[PDB]
Amino acid sequence: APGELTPFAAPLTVPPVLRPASDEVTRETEIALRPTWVRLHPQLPPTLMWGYDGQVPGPTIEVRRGQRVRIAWTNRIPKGSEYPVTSVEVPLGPPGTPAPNTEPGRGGVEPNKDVAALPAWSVTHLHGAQTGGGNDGWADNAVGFGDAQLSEYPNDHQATQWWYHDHAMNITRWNVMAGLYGTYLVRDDEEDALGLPSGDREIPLLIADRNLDTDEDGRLNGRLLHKTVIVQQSNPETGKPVSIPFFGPYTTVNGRIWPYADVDDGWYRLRLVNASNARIYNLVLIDEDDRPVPGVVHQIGSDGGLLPRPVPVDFDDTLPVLSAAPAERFDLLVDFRALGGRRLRLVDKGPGAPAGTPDPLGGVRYPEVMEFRVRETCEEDSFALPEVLSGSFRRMSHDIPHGHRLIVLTPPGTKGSGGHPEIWEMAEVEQVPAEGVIQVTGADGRTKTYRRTARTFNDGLGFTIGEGTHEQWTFLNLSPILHPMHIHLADFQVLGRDAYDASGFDLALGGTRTPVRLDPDTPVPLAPNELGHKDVFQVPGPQGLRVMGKFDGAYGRFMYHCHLLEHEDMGMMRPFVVMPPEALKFD
Amino acid sequence: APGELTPFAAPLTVPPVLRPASDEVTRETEIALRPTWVRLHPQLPPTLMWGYDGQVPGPTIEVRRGQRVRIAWTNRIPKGSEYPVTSVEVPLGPPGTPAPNTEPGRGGVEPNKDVAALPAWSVTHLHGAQTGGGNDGWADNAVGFGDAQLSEYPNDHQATQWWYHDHAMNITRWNVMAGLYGTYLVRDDEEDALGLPSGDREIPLLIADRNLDTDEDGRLNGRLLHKTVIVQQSNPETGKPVSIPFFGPYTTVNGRIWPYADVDDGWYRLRLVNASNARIYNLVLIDEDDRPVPGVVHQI
Ligand SMILES: [Cu+2]
Ligand SMILES: [Cu+2]
Ligand SMILES: [Cu+2]
Ligand SMILES: [Cu+2]
Repeated sequence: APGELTPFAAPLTVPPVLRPASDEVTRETEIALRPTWVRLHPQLPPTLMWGYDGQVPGPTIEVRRGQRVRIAWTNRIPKGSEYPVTSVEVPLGPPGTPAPNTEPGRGGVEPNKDVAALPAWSVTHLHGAQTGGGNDGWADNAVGFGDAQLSEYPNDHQATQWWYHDHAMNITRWNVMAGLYGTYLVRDDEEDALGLPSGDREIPLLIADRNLDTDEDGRLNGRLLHKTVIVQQSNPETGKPVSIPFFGPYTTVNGRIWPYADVDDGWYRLRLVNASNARIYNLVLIDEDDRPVPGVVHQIGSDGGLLPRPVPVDFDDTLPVLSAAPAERFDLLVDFRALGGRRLRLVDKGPGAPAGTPDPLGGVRYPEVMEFRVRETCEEDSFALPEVLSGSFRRMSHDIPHGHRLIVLTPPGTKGSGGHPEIWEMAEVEQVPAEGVIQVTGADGRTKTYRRTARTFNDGLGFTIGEGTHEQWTFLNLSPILHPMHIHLADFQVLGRDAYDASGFDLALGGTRTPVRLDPDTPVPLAPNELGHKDVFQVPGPQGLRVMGKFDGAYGRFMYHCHLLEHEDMGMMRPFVVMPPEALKFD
Repeated sequence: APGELTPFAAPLTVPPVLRPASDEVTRETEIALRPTWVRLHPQLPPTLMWGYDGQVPGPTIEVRRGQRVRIAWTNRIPKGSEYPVTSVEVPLGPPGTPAPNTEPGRGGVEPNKDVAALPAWSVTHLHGAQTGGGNDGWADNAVGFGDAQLSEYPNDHQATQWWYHDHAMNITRWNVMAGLYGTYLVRDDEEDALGLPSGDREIPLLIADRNLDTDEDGRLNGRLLHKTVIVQQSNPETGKPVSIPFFGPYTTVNGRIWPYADVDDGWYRLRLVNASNARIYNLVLIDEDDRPVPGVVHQI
């Protein structure tokens, strides 16, 4: 239409590669945060962003397992710099019409001045890294211009895809959107012996949705626009309006809106991460006629490394979409051998229309993510994918002695919560229907009682954990909304999912009237791609999720939280501490 | 058949060549034992092994008769390392059917926990070598992580093929299987004067049979499996069961199951050693119709 960007007008780029490992461990690699001008699209003007080394995404850091590395994340954004991200909250639109976050522009609403007034204040978190809390990017310890955050990463972890981004307390949703994100690949001998496509044929893909502001006649102007929609104008408990997380109509891949990539008719490896604030990409690979393309994509790794077996992603009805929530990583082989001279598209699928078809109304006005243009060669790729991938993979057993956490996730309108969803840490009991008490009727048909002991980031510490121990964490989502939960430090495995009836939960009370009931005639199968190592799993509701993990290889104070950046900036986050068992004896 | 490897799917490799002779005899060549992942077959995942210089087979050492050589066989396998070889003993199975050592997997049986607890404890024996007992790899004198066994080999012996391998007291059967073997060639003027095929045309072949573990659905998982068969469950004299030696279904040549080798229509020299625990290979050269080929092989 008039005023729309043409998809696939510009080629894909990849961030420059950084290899920081050296003989001299005391010689840090400075990674300087600097303002930079970014061409999102040939049809836009340049866009002001903040980049690690002036690049968006940041450089792709590459290391080998065991190579000890030191990085100085160094704020070089001058005092007085314009804040790259304009922020607005806008009214709801007419019902049954596309929400305003399906559109650019502010619709008359004034940029929020308090965001405009943000100085550069940043802390970098290497998401997925096994490293002590002093290295982790703790949210309060963001630094201003001239100052550094120093991180050691021992990198004593199997080959995987990590990624790094701003984590500044309360403002992570803006800082990350400004451009502070990048990926970080660890290599090892096990991965090497797989003989995976590499060099030219290994492509990091950092995808993120954006919105843009518009000029006064409605022309897009390239300015980053964090636009949310108000679902409650005035919250009964507080003064304040209440808004949903960020979703935008434009999809960026490696810092470009809707790029194309020229590839050969061979095997390729994609290191995919969703770096979006909140959007879940339900990805489908489709051909010129919008037909999903089976038998071509294979998932081979996940957050924490190689899967035990490759998972076919055939966009059939065993896995119709590859669902990628914020912060999740997918190690994908795609096999273009039979596809020379073809053009294929990765698209976000809307719930209300086929893959490839706009569904503005399902939150996907523009399906396009990126295009592959496959050149016919006369070459023969004999790459072999084995049926078992990793010989190192050992399945997590519930038989290993472990401790237990229950984390309840609550509906937004819950009592005492100011209209926001929350993390509630729960402790079991051994004054029935009361505030902060939740009963649960388990599978075995019996009922336990739990009390709420923390509801927000700054409540007193709940989880203190001996280094080297295993713990099973249950996330019990009592709401209809999906929270991609993330735990710093550790690798976990998914043990089980169960559906619940949660209509026993009284929002106005903030407790159960009648118990939350496991619902055993709704099986929730595990996704076929979540049986490896994960550190950020999706938790729909009403449901419960069982993960297990070894808290291993480092110490300190760490975070777990929701990875919708808006919910994270609004209290949906908790600390935990990992100490030597021997220091645990002193409390 | 479903779940079977395709023979001849990957090319033969040869260990890298090592040439330790030097003008300063007091400068040892360090040969460090390390964990390594090796791809036995394209249809398998990578396999955990222990290798001399991270190589399985270890490097082909080459020396001339009279070149005095000192080697520090140096344990660099980190403490806490997973032991690479899984050990089980399984019951007989029905008479007139293939023995269980004919099949991959453990069947029901538990990995032996004592073998799984082994730390890396190795001593290296140069099999063939004429050198004093101090150098020969006495079996009790295995070394743990961070230490070395030092060996002088005067190499005063006519040209031949020797081979080297772990010789650790009581655990040799697992250590060698873990990957600790390689070959060692001595050259001299007499063999040189025969002008034998050399370079590209001399190929060491270290053959060894192996067994592998399976997952629950019975897929091969690349994990080294030392699986022996119980022939007497309770020996009258001792508490304990008695099992036969190791035999396994897969043949590796230079660390690859059933490789192929591209050669020219010319004379080749093969330096063949059987590094198996126990299997005696009864070797036949056959053609595409399975006919044995006469007039082609000569042992020298
Ligand atoms: Cu993290
Ligand atoms: Cu449990
Ligand atoms: Cu959330
Ligand atoms: Cu001997």
